[PDB]
Amino acid sequence: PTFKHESYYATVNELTPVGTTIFTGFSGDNGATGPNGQIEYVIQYNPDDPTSNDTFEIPLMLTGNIVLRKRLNYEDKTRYFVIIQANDRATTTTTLTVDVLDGDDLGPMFLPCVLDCRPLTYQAAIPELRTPEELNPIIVTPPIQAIDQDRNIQPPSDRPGILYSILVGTPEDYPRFFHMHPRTAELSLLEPVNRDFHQKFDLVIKAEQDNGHPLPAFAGLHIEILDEN
Ligand SMILES: [Ca+2]
Ligand SMILES: [Ca+2]
Ligand SMILES: [Ca+2]
Repeated sequence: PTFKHESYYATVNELTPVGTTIFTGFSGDNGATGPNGQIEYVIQYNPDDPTSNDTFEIPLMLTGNIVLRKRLNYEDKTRYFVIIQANDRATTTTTLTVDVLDGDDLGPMFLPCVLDCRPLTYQAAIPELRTPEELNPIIVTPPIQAIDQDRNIQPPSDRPGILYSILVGTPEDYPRFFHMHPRTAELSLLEPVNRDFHQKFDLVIKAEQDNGHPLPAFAGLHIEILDEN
């Protein structure tokens, strides 16, 4: 018997449940062969990839459909090589390469991340007794920014947006003075500040995915009110 292509390829999102049929590429005589309906397919141990035959399974020898037996993880292993035996009841093998696709199992992280990430506290300073027109937008060091820890969601159209907010802060009148744009994390002064009533603000900034699976990250934001001096 003789496989019809030199190689076969398949892709699988890591969120794919066990039980799912993940390859059907032998359908329509595309497997190994006048076809007789007597060629049966089996998965084999691969010295090069010992886990591969534990992870994939062929329930129906005649059909050759590969089903997923164990969960996958894009963040751990991204490529498998499955050896498929094809015997006639009247042997050859081929190699299926299964690539794992990145699924949405992680939320954002604030930048810069320095290894996981150390606690990040952003810095901003506000001169007292000046108008918002003079100061806006407030410069933050380093610039507030978060990215999805899922580094390779495909296509990009599937990628979630990121929403930024102020979860909490002290003193608690921060919302009088500060607004954060949900989509740009831009920070605006709303009113002038007098240092004799307000010296500093410690806020917790939140980044969440906008796709119903928030998985939020958090980061500090320390704002000093600078003395007119
Ligand atoms: Ca994963
Ligand atoms: Ca992922
Ligand atoms: Ca994600």
